[PDB]
Amino acid sequence: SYDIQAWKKQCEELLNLIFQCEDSEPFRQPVDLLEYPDYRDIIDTPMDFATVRETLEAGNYESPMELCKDVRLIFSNSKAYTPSKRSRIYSMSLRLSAFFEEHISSVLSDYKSALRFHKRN
Ligand SMILES: COc1ccc(C)cc1NC(=O)N1CCN(C(=O)c2ccco2)CC1
Repeated sequence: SYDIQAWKKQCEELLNLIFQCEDSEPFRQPVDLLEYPDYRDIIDTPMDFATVRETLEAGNYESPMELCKDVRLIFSNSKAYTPSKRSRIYSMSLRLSAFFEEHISSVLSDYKSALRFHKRN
């Protein structure tokens, strides 16, 4: 299964499934500084799923590893900002992260396999 480009549509479909999850709603759009005015004191690099989708559609990811790094930043930002590991929004982040990791595993493996096949000779 050695298509070097297949990861892009596979990531588009996974982002579609994440946008259907009720657990994504806090992470769809960049955090609101008016409601969370200390947010940028704690978080150096904001990230959200609309930015990830736009970066993918613009043709500004070279690999699914780069996309996976930006999605993992959404989750590390939620863990760094939570005032409590028992909070609603952080709790939603941990369920969404498990879902994402379960689905992205084979996208990464297939891409890396396809690049090794390309370099086989
Ligand atoms: C309902 O969400 C929205 C609706 C509409 C907009 C425009 C933004 C948000 N996100 C938003 O306000 N967030 C709060 C701060 N975050 C955290 O990860 C976190 C951990 C513990 C408390 O917050 C990111 C998500």
